[PDB]
Amino acid sequence: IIVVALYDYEAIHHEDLSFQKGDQMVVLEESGEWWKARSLATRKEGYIPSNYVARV
Amino acid sequence: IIVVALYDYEAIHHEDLSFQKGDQMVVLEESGEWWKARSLATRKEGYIPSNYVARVD
Amino acid sequence: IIVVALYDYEAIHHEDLSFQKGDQMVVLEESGEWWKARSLATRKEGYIPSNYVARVD
Amino acid sequence: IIVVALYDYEAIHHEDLSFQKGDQMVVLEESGEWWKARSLATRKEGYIPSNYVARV
Amino acid sequence: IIVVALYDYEAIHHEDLSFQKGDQMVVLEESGEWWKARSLATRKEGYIPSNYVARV
Amino acid sequence: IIVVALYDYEAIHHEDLSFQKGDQMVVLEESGEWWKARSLATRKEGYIPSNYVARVD
Repeated sequence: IIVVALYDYEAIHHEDLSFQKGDQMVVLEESGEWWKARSLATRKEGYIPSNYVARV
Repeated sequence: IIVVALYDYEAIHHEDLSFQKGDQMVVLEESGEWWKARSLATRKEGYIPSNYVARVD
Repeated sequence: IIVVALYDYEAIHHEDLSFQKGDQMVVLEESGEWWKARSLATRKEGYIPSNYVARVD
Repeated sequence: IIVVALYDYEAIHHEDLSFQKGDQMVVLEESGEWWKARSLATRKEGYIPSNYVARV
Repeated sequence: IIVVALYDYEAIHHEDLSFQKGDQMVVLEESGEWWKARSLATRKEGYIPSNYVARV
Repeated sequence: IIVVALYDYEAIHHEDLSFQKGDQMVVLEESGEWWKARSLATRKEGYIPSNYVARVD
């Protein structure tokens, strides 16, 4: 499942992923409130807050 | 009734309160995931993600 | 038993800890004006001035 | 996905979500007679009586 | 709860706190005519005459 | 309801009243962002920024 970022996000932790509004990412794991994902744009990966994204 | 910011937070919504790690604020309402607060650093008011702060003594 | 730093502190000795405002640490010993603690971020241990931190309550 | 409140509602339980007439809220879950919602006005969450709101 | 000083006060005992009109403090204990409090700016603790402050 | 000033304020317009932090004033109108108030100290009347004052409990 691919999701789109609704808002910009600054990585707080180290295992965190930095994305911007509009970015598309592939959800690798739906761990809980925090999901593992890979950016389709930058190619980098990490955890993202699930409340900042929407399922396409 | 005061909290200290554990991380930086830039307001996303319009009534959101921006704050920097270390900032002290007075909690106005403890309403779940979002709390209403008064900043002692900037003097502004707004909502804050409760998981970004720690209630202290 | 955890506290959060209210201000930045530069270690003046070898046995005490350096921390920045907003940092969280575990208090190992509450012995006087100086407390032994462990930074939750770096795991580092040392003494901290008790007046620079506030207990999470 | 969003509904507008037709009447004022006082929570009868601790999990309920109180609101006023006209308030807009996002419906999180449509579990029958009681729906889980997030208020756009107060940002709070809880269950609301589904016959008290209208879907837009 | 937090209070704000209505008037300037000069400490008389060794236990009471000195504060200025407008200062905000956190009430630690509401021990009658003399409440224990903590200045928010100086973090210093001590007793204050309750009739000199207004609870917000 | 009566309010207490959290910060100092200096009147820019001609209808709003200046007040020092600590000043008590009666809220005449809670007209949005700018409340109408009468100062219990200066006895004057005028508008005040609502975010500069706190409500008495």
